[PDB]
Amino acid sequence: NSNICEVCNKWGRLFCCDTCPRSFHEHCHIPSVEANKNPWSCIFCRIKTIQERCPESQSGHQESEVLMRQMLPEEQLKCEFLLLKVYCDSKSCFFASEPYYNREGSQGPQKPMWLNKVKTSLNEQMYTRVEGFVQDMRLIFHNHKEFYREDKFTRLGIQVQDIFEKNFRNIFAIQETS
Ligand SMILES: [Zn+2]
Ligand SMILES: [Zn+2]
Ligand SMILES: [Zn+2]
Repeated sequence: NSNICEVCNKWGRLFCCDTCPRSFHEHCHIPSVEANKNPWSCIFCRIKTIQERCPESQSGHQESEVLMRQMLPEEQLKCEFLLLKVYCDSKSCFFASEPYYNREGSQGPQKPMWLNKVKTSLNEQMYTRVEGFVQDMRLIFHNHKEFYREDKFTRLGIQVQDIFEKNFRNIFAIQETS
């Protein structure tokens, strides 16, 4: 197996996947690495299995249909993996913990949002449809863009949003378009 965490790229107390060579810190994996289970399969492996079981699940889909899906176990897992993919980028540090807003010429957002809050919300089964998860994720980046206005720091939101959106289109097999 790898000797660094797949998400944060640091060594430490790592748990190894039994079906691929990836490794994770306990709370870097989503969901948090399960207490027992031998063998253990990581979230990348569990997603691959879903695809292999139902090859047709990779045919193109309309976003509007994806968003209305209820959060049954497979959709819950897909949102966990998509959240994980965002944490995999080092620029996610900017969006992880609860923000605060005190900048001359800007007002803070009405509904602040951050990755660790989405993470908790997923863990607590608070989202009933895919749409709830995707709306909170997009709100993170939209709040950022709106607050930082013309500061070049706004680009960090564009950058991590692009990682989110590309992974959303891949995981949920959104029909390709120009
Ligand atoms: Zn880690
Ligand atoms: Zn694995
Ligand atoms: Zn099938």
